[PDB]
Amino acid sequence: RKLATIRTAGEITPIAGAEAIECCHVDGWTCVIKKGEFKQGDRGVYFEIDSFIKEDNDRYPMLSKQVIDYEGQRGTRLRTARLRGQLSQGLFLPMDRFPELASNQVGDDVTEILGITKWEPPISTNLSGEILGEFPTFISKTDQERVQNLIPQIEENKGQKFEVTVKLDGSSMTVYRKDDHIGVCGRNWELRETATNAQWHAARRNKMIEGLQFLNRNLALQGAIIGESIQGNLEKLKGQDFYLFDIYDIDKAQYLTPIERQSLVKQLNDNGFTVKHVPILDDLELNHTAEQILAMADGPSLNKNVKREGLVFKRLDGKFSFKAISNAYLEKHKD
Ligand SMILES: Nc1ncnc2c1ncn2[C@@H]1O[C@H](COP(=O)(O)OP(=O)(O)OP(=O)(O)O)[C@@H](O)[C@H]1O
Ligand SMILES: [Mn+2]
Repeated sequence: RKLATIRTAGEITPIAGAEAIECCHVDGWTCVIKKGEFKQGDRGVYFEIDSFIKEDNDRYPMLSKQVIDYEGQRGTRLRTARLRGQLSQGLFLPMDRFPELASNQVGDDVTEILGITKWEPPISTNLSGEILGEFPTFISKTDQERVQNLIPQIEENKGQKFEVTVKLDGSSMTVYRKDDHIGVCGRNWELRETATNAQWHAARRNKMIEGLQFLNRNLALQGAIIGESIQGNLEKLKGQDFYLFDIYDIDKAQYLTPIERQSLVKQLNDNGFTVKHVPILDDLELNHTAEQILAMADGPSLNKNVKREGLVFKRLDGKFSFKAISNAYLEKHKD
């Protein structure tokens, strides 16, 4: 994930309350900047929310009063914030503050060169087992790009049609089969079945192991586990359950399209395998800007009386996929 990249200043607009600052559009994001830091069309380094930036008075003095400890080192975590009434996200700095990047090009990922890293909520301790092996290379990891970083693609996909589903807030979990072996994995490892492992227990109680055996194909069930003991259980659940959102065809190396997934989950439940699916909302004919898509992010969740974290969109061909995280949710939750 490109936590710090080189980007272009979009349109700049005043903020009436405090004229020492102004509102700057970096592609889909809005920043508060110092007035006269950028004119539109200038390049700079933009750090995304969740960046953790080590303490530097020369380079990041504007971060000096939100310094925290994190996993041993001292630095600043970027979150959604409301600065003098203006909702602002990330940090945009001009290039004359980065001499060692003087001849980098727009679009470059300078995460590693600046030592940026990602602040992460601590381990949910009921969800970490013993590791049989790494995540299998013949399976794609579950990762969604943010719509604020895709404005060119949204204009390209004008006219395309997308499946819209609720984005649950839980940890990712993969159950798969390759020919005589059925494995359970979290985000980055394949785990051994214990009387401990939350993922194995989710897999066994909805029987997706015999289900995958039954279906007799090299498929990867990918879902979020959510519920008790998981990210504050904002969905008011009893227990923990598996909610699917993608199926990776291992042999063809590509995800199932929505209707294929939809009919395969149907096939699974028909034969008595209790695989739940992330909530599907009605499909979308993309004719939108990033702002309008974000504007759909707020709304009812799996529990219809709680505000969802956001939405994810899947182009029906199955090859284009992005999320749009609710900013109201991000503001009503700082961790
Ligand atoms: N409806 C959904 N469709 C796809 N993924 C979903 C859905 N609901 C929840 N998820 C979760 O979304 C996550 C994948 O998105 P993402 O790549 O943003 O996660 P991340 O790598 O943990 O976060 P980030 O990279 O943005 O810091 C997975 O952890 C998966 O469990
Ligand atoms: Mn990711």
